[PDB]
Amino acid sequence: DLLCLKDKLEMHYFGKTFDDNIHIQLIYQILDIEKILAVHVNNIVFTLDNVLHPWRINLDYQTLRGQTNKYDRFKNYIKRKELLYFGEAFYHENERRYEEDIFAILTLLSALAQFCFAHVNSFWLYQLEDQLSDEFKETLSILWEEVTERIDSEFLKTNTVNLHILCHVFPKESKETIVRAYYEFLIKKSFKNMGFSIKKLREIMLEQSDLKSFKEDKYNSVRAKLYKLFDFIITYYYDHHAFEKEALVSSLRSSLTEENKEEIYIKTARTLASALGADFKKAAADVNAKNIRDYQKKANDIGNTGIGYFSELIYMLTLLLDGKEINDLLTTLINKFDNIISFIDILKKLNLEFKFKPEYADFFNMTNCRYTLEELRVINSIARMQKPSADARKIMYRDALRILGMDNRPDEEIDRELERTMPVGADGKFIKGKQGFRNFIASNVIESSRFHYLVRYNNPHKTRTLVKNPNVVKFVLEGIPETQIKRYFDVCKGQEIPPTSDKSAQIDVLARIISSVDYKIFEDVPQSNFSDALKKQRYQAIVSLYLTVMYLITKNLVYVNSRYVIAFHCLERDAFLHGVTLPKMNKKIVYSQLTTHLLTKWYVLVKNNLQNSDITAVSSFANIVAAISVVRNSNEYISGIGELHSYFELYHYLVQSMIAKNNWYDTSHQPKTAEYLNNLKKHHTYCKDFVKAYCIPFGYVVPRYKNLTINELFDR
Repeated sequence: DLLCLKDKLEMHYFGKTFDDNIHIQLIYQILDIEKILAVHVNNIVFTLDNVLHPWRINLDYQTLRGQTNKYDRFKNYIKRKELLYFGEAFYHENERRYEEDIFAILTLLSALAQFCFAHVNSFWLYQLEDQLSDEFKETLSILWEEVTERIDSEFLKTNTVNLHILCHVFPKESKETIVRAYYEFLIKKSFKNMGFSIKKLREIMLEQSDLKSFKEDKYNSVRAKLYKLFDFIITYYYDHHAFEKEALVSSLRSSLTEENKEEIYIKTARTLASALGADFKKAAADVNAKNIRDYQKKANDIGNTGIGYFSELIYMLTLLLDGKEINDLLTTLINKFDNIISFIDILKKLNLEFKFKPEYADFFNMTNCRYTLEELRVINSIARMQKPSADARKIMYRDALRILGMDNRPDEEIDRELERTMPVGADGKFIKGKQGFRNFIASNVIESSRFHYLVRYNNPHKTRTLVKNPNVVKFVLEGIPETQIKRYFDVCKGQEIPPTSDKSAQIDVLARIISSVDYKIFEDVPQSNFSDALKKQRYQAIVSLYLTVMYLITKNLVYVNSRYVIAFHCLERDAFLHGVTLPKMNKKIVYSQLTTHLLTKWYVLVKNNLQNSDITAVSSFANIVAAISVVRNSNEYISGIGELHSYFELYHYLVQSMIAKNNWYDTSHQPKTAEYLNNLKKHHTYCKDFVKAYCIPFGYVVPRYKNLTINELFDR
């Protein structure tokens, strides 16, 4: 390869040099898995560090139990009431988890964080069956036991139409079998692990008049429930014989050209049509409007087996995240494992070595990877509602009042305003006919995903400062497409301004309206006359727009920070293979040693830039990327930014301002940083030379440097 790291990686993963081009892709898939795990673990750790204002793995809970002074610091931390924001990770059925389970979850999180950012061995994740000690498997087992009882209870729904037909098709069979194979088909892909193309085979059978009588226009009413059911019968048919299917495998594997395969595919299909065409017709003739409605009325006319230890860790991680990041994580993992399966199959078919080193052998094999892939597919398909609990809603009300104005003042005044705004009366009841605000809050901010995101990632004390700089708000609104902006302007217009069709005028008016929003306006909302409905619609639009504007900024800054976290993780990984270590100087870590070691047009640029770097600046950059200090310290620097066009500029301006005020720069080694600081001061926007300088430890790969140092190439 160009990086000349093929040999090192193959020695590190297989044992010898390989003269082909199939193994490098496999090890790249492995590295991708590690990278995404590192990103998400970093995000989770920051979330925990932010929600609660404040770990040796080998500390069994019994050993730490005897210690007095050390243990008391953990008792009050676990006692904090803000742990309810994380839904089911710490609280179960309005009751706190036992101490030894929270200890297990926290210690596992710390161990994974230590493993990814690279005491634990380098092979911790790939062999957990022998390293995870006692009382730490029990926590994961209990978590999965809960979720598997829940999923077994709730599975028998949402498809109680075809299942009744499937049971009716096979009367001489146990009820488990009908449910089993049906469940084995759509949740976890048991259709994938065959060499045939049933979807292609379905079309070939449709070319025959035996079962093509269903191509009517009226058949368009039901499509998904039709094609899916034939696939179920076909895959059972191949499994039912296991000899004709085996013979078909041999016949297909012995084919000479594609013409023979097409003839074989045609010949196989025509046998199927004359075999069970009557069964297909009878199954397909039982579906209509009447049967679907009747079957749905009677939806009440086991699945727990246990999962691997690698996947239980994934579920524990899932317990501390939200829907979008859950989908991203699981999608990446599933794609990577599918690629690994395909590459192993290709390698085996070419008569080449496929065994790993003994350390990776117990995990990275065909059967284990297939099992992990199907279990990850199962983990993905759990319907999650993320409802805001029932006892956590008080804290959520307090924070919601904190965001819509009324920030940074003691809780006594909050209690006063809570009592005066929403009445209680006597005996802790609710005054009937005098509660129009509580329902509005509970329906628009308490039950909103953006509110949960802001609470988890931002301090509700100082969140209002994001929407006080006009340029930031204007850029954020400019991001939104035109139709939504027009709709919001139409709804949130008011009565004192004329209609306008220009995008810029709409952005200006919406920015003005968003600038001054407070809970005092919401103190007279209609309770339980189209004027009331219009006012309610306007208020809903305002409260949605406000939270959207904050949430977009927070999410995008987190995205950029993760993009840099990946680069540090890769640098740390590649520093080990080359045999070069990163030294220290005055307690400061020199991250520029790898690029200097590999160096000793692009050459001229890198050589010139290597003399234009401060070690203190690079170390502070590493700290900022690690702790996500941009999101935490965005309430002291966002009030002085001039003009924006992309989130890259905002991120780097914040970083440069933190470095400037915190005085994390050394003019003694070089007096040249002064010009960058002066430019930052007198233009109120980031200096491209400075970002080109402190991102120097990425010198050994040029495309990554270009992507992380040029604004136009960052998005593309």
